[PDB]
Amino acid sequence: NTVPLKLIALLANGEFHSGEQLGETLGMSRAAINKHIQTLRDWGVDVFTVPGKGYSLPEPIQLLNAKQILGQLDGGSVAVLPVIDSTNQYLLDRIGELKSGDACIAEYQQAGRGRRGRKWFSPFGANLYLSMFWRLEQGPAAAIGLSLVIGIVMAEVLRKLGADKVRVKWPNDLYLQDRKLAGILVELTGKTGDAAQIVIGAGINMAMQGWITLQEAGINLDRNTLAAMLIRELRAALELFEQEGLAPYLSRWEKLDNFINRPVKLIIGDKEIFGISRGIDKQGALLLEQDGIIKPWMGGEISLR
Ligand SMILES: O=C(O)CCCC[C@@H]1SC[C@@H]2NC(=O)N[C@@H]21
Repeated sequence: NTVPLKLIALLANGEFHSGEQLGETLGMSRAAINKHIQTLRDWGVDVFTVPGKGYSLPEPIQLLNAKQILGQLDGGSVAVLPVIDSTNQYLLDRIGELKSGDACIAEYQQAGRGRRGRKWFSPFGANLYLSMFWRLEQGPAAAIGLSLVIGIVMAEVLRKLGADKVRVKWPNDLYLQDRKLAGILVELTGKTGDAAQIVIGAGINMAMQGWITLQEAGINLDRNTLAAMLIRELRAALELFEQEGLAPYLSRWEKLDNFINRPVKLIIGDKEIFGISRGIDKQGALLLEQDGIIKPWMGGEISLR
Protein backbone atom coordinates (compact mmCIF):
# COMPACT_ATOMS: atom_id res chain seq x y z
CA ASN A 1 0.00 0.00 0.00
CA THR A 2 3.08 2.02 -0.29
CA VAL A 3 3.15 3.80 -3.63
CA PRO A 4 -0.30 5.13 -3.10
CA LEU A 5 0.94 6.66 0.07
CA LYS A 6 3.87 8.11 -1.96
CA LEU A 7 1.76 9.40 -4.71
CA ILE A 8 -0.71 10.91 -2.56
CA ALA A 9 2.27 12.16 -0.69
CA LEU A 10 3.22 14.23 -3.69
CA LEU A 11 0.06 15.22 -5.11
CA ALA A 12 -0.70 16.65 -1.74
CA ASN A 13 0.38 20.11 -2.93
CA GLY A 14 -2.65 20.48 -5.14
CA GLU A 15 -0.36 21.02 -8.11
CA PHE A 16 0.13 19.14 -11.40
CA HIS A 17 2.41 16.27 -11.74
CA SER A 18 2.84 14.64 -14.98
CA GLY A 19 2.86 10.83 -14.87
CA GLU A 20 6.17 11.52 -16.34
CA GLN A 21 7.79 13.29 -13.39
CA LEU A 22 5.94 10.88 -11.01
CA GLY A 23 7.16 7.65 -12.54
CA GLU A 24 10.79 8.64 -12.64
CA THR A 25 10.72 9.86 -9.04
CA LEU A 26 8.89 6.77 -8.15
CA GLY A 27 11.13 4.89 -10.43
CA MET A 28 8.16 3.31 -12.18
CA SER A 29 6.03 3.42 -15.39
CA ARG A 30 3.28 5.85 -16.11
CA ALA A 31 1.64 2.66 -16.45
CA ALA A 32 2.20 1.56 -12.93
CA ILE A 33 1.29 4.99 -11.73
CA ASN A 34 -2.20 4.82 -13.15
CA LYS A 35 -3.12 1.77 -10.98
CA HIS A 36 -2.08 3.48 -7.80
CA ILE A 37 -4.13 6.38 -8.91
CA GLN A 38 -7.16 4.13 -8.72
CA THR A 39 -6.45 2.98 -5.27
CA LEU A 40 -6.44 6.64 -4.40
CA ARG A 41 -9.69 7.49 -6.04
CA ASP A 42 -10.86 4.80 -3.76
CA TRP A 43 -9.87 6.43 -0.52
CA GLY A 44 -12.21 9.28 -1.08
CA VAL A 45 -9.34 10.89 -2.83
CA ASP A 46 -10.50 13.01 -5.73
CA VAL A 47 -7.96 12.65 -8.41
CA PHE A 48 -8.33 14.66 -11.55
CA THR A 49 -6.81 12.85 -14.57
CA VAL A 50 -5.80 14.29 -17.90
CA PRO A 51 -5.43 11.17 -19.81
CA GLY A 52 -1.77 10.84 -21.18
CA LYS A 53 -0.29 13.80 -19.31
CA GLY A 54 -0.58 13.77 -15.49
CA TYR A 55 -2.60 14.18 -12.27
CA SER A 56 -3.96 16.80 -9.97
CA LEU A 57 -5.87 17.31 -6.73
CA PRO A 58 -8.85 19.52 -6.94
CA GLU A 59 -7.96 20.31 -3.41
CA PRO A 60 -4.68 20.24 -1.48
CA ILE A 61 -4.63 18.08 1.60
CA GLN A 62 -2.59 18.32 4.73
CA LEU A 63 -1.34 15.11 5.98
CA LEU A 64 -0.65 14.01 9.36
CA ASN A 65 2.90 14.25 10.70
CA ALA A 66 3.92 11.83 13.35
CA LYS A 67 6.97 13.88 14.13
CA GLN A 68 5.06 17.05 14.12
CA ILE A 69 2.63 15.41 16.43
CA LEU A 70 5.17 13.36 18.30
CA GLY A 71 7.17 16.54 18.49
CA GLN A 72 4.93 18.19 21.05
CA LEU A 73 2.70 16.17 23.17
CA ASP A 74 5.30 15.82 25.85
CA GLY A 75 5.79 12.10 26.68
CA GLY A 76 3.56 10.47 23.95
CA SER A 77 2.78 7.13 22.40
CA VAL A 78 0.87 7.64 19.27
CA ALA A 79 0.19 5.47 16.27
CA VAL A 80 -0.28 7.19 13.03
CA LEU A 81 -2.04 5.00 10.63
CA PRO A 82 -2.81 6.03 7.19
CA VAL A 83 -5.13 3.39 6.29
CA ILE A 84 -7.01 1.09 8.56
CA ASP A 85 -10.40 -0.47 9.29
CA SER A 86 -11.01 1.70 12.25
CA THR A 87 -9.08 3.49 14.98
CA ASN A 88 -11.18 1.81 17.67
CA GLN A 89 -10.70 -1.62 16.36
CA TYR A 90 -7.03 -1.29 16.03
CA LEU A 91 -6.86 -0.67 19.69
CA LEU A 92 -9.55 -3.09 20.75
CA ASP A 93 -7.69 -5.68 18.83
CA ARG A 94 -4.69 -4.97 21.05
CA ILE A 95 -5.86 -3.98 24.58
CA GLY A 96 -2.81 -5.71 26.23
CA GLU A 97 0.12 -4.14 24.42
CA LEU A 98 -1.55 -1.03 25.52
CA LYS A 99 -1.36 1.44 28.31
CA SER A 100 -3.47 4.38 29.46
CA GLY A 101 -3.48 7.29 27.03
CA ASP A 102 -2.02 5.28 24.04
CA ALA A 103 -3.45 6.73 20.86
CA CYS A 104 -3.77 6.60 17.17
CA ILE A 105 -4.96 8.53 14.16
CA ALA A 106 -5.42 7.42 10.64
CA GLU A 107 -5.77 9.29 7.40
CA TYR A 108 -8.63 7.26 6.34
CA GLN A 109 -10.75 4.43 7.73
CA GLN A 110 -12.16 1.53 5.68
CA ALA A 111 -14.79 0.54 8.26
CA GLY A 112 -15.45 3.72 10.26
CA ARG A 113 -18.25 3.08 12.64
CA GLY A 114 -20.56 4.92 14.87
CA ARG A 115 -22.93 4.21 17.67
CA ARG A 116 -25.89 1.90 16.96
CA GLY A 117 -24.21 0.14 13.99
CA ARG A 118 -23.89 3.30 11.87
CA LYS A 119 -21.13 3.87 9.20
CA TRP A 120 -18.78 6.64 10.02
CA PHE A 121 -17.30 7.84 6.68
CA SER A 122 -13.58 8.53 6.79
CA PRO A 123 -12.04 9.77 3.50
CA PHE A 124 -8.38 10.26 3.24
CA GLY A 125 -7.09 13.27 5.13
CA ALA A 126 -10.23 15.24 5.22
CA ASN A 127 -10.83 15.07 8.88
CA LEU A 128 -9.85 13.86 12.30
CA TYR A 129 -10.27 10.10 13.06
CA LEU A 130 -8.90 9.36 16.55
CA SER A 131 -8.93 6.88 19.36
CA MET A 132 -7.47 6.58 22.87
CA PHE A 133 -6.94 3.69 25.18
CA TRP A 134 -7.50 4.09 28.89
CA ARG A 135 -7.74 1.64 31.86
CA LEU A 136 -9.90 2.20 34.97
CA GLU A 137 -9.29 0.52 38.24
CA GLN A 138 -12.70 0.19 40.01
CA GLY A 139 -13.74 -1.34 36.73
CA PRO A 140 -16.84 -1.00 34.45
CA ALA A 141 -18.10 1.49 37.00
CA ALA A 142 -17.39 4.94 35.56
CA ALA A 143 -17.22 5.68 31.88
CA ILE A 144 -20.35 7.82 32.01
CA GLY A 145 -18.70 10.96 33.14
CA LEU A 146 -15.65 9.62 31.27
CA SER A 147 -17.47 10.48 28.08
CA LEU A 148 -18.84 13.78 29.37
CA VAL A 149 -15.26 14.52 30.18
CA ILE A 150 -14.16 13.71 26.67
CA GLY A 151 -16.81 15.83 25.00
CA ILE A 152 -16.09 18.63 27.46
CA VAL A 153 -12.37 18.60 26.70
CA MET A 154 -12.89 18.47 22.98
CA ALA A 155 -15.19 21.40 23.17
CA GLU A 156 -12.49 23.29 25.01
CA VAL A 157 -9.81 22.50 22.61
CA LEU A 158 -11.89 23.57 19.74
CA ARG A 159 -13.07 26.69 21.48
CA LYS A 160 -9.41 27.64 22.12
CA LEU A 161 -8.10 27.05 18.72
CA GLY A 162 -10.72 29.11 16.98
CA ALA A 163 -14.23 27.59 16.76
CA ASP A 164 -15.47 29.61 19.62
CA LYS A 165 -18.97 28.33 19.67
CA VAL A 166 -18.71 24.53 19.93
CA ARG A 167 -20.96 22.84 22.41
CA VAL A 168 -21.66 19.49 23.85
CA LYS A 169 -24.56 17.09 23.68
CA TRP A 170 -25.26 14.81 26.64
CA PRO A 171 -23.90 12.10 26.27
CA ASN A 172 -21.88 11.79 23.03
CA ASP A 173 -21.45 14.44 20.36
CA LEU A 174 -20.20 17.94 19.59
CA TYR A 175 -22.48 20.59 18.26
CA LEU A 176 -22.19 23.77 16.29
CA GLN A 177 -25.01 25.89 14.93
CA ASP A 178 -26.94 23.06 16.34
CA ARG A 179 -25.73 20.58 13.92
CA LYS A 180 -23.63 17.63 14.86
CA LEU A 181 -19.91 18.49 14.38
CA ALA A 182 -18.07 15.60 16.00
CA GLY A 183 -19.08 12.06 17.00
CA ILE A 184 -17.91 10.10 19.89
CA LEU A 185 -17.77 6.44 20.37
CA VAL A 186 -16.69 5.05 23.67
CA GLU A 187 -16.26 1.34 23.99
CA LEU A 188 -15.68 -0.64 27.14
CA THR A 189 -14.64 -4.19 28.19
CA GLY A 190 -14.81 -5.14 31.82
CA LYS A 191 -14.91 -7.76 34.44
CA THR A 192 -16.59 -7.81 37.79
CA GLY A 193 -13.84 -6.79 40.24
CA ASP A 194 -11.38 -5.71 37.50
CA ALA A 195 -10.43 -2.76 35.43
CA ALA A 196 -12.49 -1.49 32.67
CA GLN A 197 -10.47 -1.19 29.52
CA ILE A 198 -11.55 1.84 27.48
CA VAL A 199 -11.26 2.65 23.89
CA ILE A 200 -12.46 6.09 22.97
CA GLY A 201 -13.18 7.22 19.41
CA ALA A 202 -13.74 10.64 18.26
CA GLY A 203 -14.75 11.76 14.80
CA ILE A 204 -14.51 15.42 13.83
CA ASN A 205 -15.97 16.99 10.71
CA MET A 206 -13.30 19.23 9.30
CA ALA A 207 -13.52 19.69 5.57
CA MET A 208 -16.62 20.82 3.50
CA GLN A 209 -27.97 17.74 6.60
CA GLY A 210 -28.29 18.14 10.37
CA TRP A 211 -24.50 17.64 10.46
CA ILE A 212 -21.97 20.38 10.09
CA THR A 213 -18.17 20.68 9.43
CA LEU A 214 -15.63 23.29 10.65
CA GLN A 215 -15.00 24.51 7.12
CA GLU A 216 -18.71 25.39 6.49
CA ALA A 217 -18.77 27.63 9.67
CA GLY A 218 -15.66 28.89 8.11
CA ILE A 219 -13.15 27.58 10.61
CA ASN A 220 -9.92 26.24 9.07
CA LEU A 221 -7.78 24.46 11.74
CA ASP A 222 -4.53 22.64 11.63
CA ARG A 223 -4.94 18.94 11.76
CA ASN A 224 -1.61 18.06 13.48
CA THR A 225 -2.06 20.73 16.02
CA LEU A 226 -5.58 19.73 16.61
CA ALA A 227 -4.53 16.25 17.00
CA ALA A 228 -1.73 16.86 19.34
CA MET A 229 -3.71 19.36 21.47
CA LEU A 230 -6.40 16.70 21.88
CA ILE A 231 -4.30 13.93 23.05
CA ARG A 232 -2.36 16.00 25.40
CA GLU A 233 -5.44 17.49 27.15
CA LEU A 234 -7.24 14.16 27.26
CA ARG A 235 -4.37 12.37 28.77
CA ALA A 236 -4.51 15.24 31.25
CA ALA A 237 -8.14 14.91 31.94
CA LEU A 238 -8.39 11.19 31.99
CA GLU A 239 -6.08 11.21 34.80
CA LEU A 240 -7.79 13.87 36.65
CA PHE A 241 -10.81 11.91 35.98
CA GLU A 242 -9.13 8.75 37.09
CA GLN A 243 -8.42 10.62 40.26
CA GLU A 244 -11.80 12.44 40.83
CA GLY A 245 -14.79 11.69 38.69
CA LEU A 246 -16.99 14.54 37.48
CA ALA A 247 -16.41 16.74 40.44
CA PRO A 248 -14.08 18.89 38.51
CA TYR A 249 -16.32 19.09 35.42
CA LEU A 250 -19.92 19.81 36.20
CA SER A 251 -19.54 23.52 36.07
CA ARG A 252 -17.45 22.97 32.91
CA TRP A 253 -20.34 20.90 31.37
CA GLU A 254 -23.04 23.33 32.23
CA LYS A 255 -21.42 26.16 30.27
CA LEU A 256 -20.96 23.90 27.20
CA ASP A 257 -24.12 21.89 27.32
CA ASN A 258 -25.97 22.68 24.07
CA PHE A 259 -29.46 21.69 25.31
CA ILE A 260 -29.61 22.80 28.84
CA ASN A 261 -32.76 24.73 29.73
CA ARG A 262 -34.38 23.56 26.55
CA PRO A 263 -37.14 21.23 25.38
CA VAL A 264 -36.03 17.73 24.28
CA LYS A 265 -36.61 14.06 23.94
CA LEU A 266 -34.98 11.23 25.82
CA ILE A 267 -35.46 7.49 24.85
CA ILE A 268 -34.09 4.10 26.11
CA GLY A 269 -34.73 1.71 23.24
CA ASP A 270 -38.15 2.99 22.10
CA LYS A 271 -39.27 4.65 25.30
CA GLU A 272 -39.92 8.45 25.03
CA ILE A 273 -39.36 10.96 27.84
CA PHE A 274 -40.33 14.46 27.09
CA GLY A 275 -39.51 17.72 28.87
CA ILE A 276 -36.68 20.16 29.91
CA SER A 277 -32.97 19.83 30.54
CA ARG A 278 -31.59 20.90 33.77
CA GLY A 279 -28.20 19.48 32.91
CA ILE A 280 -26.40 16.59 34.39
CA ASP A 281 -26.21 15.18 37.87
CA LYS A 282 -23.19 14.32 40.01
CA GLN A 283 -23.42 10.92 38.25
CA GLY A 284 -23.25 12.26 34.64
CA ALA A 285 -26.95 11.71 34.75
CA LEU A 286 -29.22 13.71 32.64
CA LEU A 287 -31.58 15.89 34.48
CA LEU A 288 -34.89 16.00 33.23
CA GLU A 289 -37.59 18.07 34.51
CA GLN A 290 -41.16 17.24 33.74
CA ASP A 291 -43.80 19.47 35.42
CA GLY A 292 -41.60 21.19 38.05
CA ILE A 293 -40.13 17.76 38.38
CA ILE A 294 -36.53 17.01 37.90
CA LYS A 295 -35.30 13.41 37.68
CA PRO A 296 -32.09 11.46 36.72
CA TRP A 297 -31.64 9.05 33.69
CA MET A 298 -28.57 7.09 32.55
CA GLY A 299 -29.61 5.98 29.12
CA GLY A 300 -31.15 6.52 25.74
CA GLU A 301 -30.63 9.24 23.13
CA ILE A 302 -31.30 12.90 23.29
CA SER A 303 -32.80 14.67 20.39
CA LEU A 304 -34.47 18.05 20.71
CA ARG A 305 -38.25 19.05 21.07
O1 LIG B 1 -21.53 9.52 15.94
C1 LIG B 1 -21.16 8.40 16.37
O2 LIG B 1 -21.91 7.42 16.41
C2 LIG B 1 -19.76 8.31 16.92
C3 LIG B 1 -18.77 8.29 15.77
C4 LIG B 1 -17.34 8.01 16.22
C5 LIG B 1 -16.36 7.87 15.03
C6 LIG B 1 -14.92 7.94 15.40
S1 LIG B 1 -13.76 8.07 14.00
C7 LIG B 1 -12.36 7.53 15.02
C8 LIG B 1 -12.92 6.48 15.96
N1 LIG B 1 -12.82 5.18 15.36
C9 LIG B 1 -13.99 4.80 14.83
O3 LIG B 1 -14.15 3.94 13.96
N2 LIG B 1 -14.99 5.54 15.37
C10 LIG B 1 -14.47 6.67 16.10
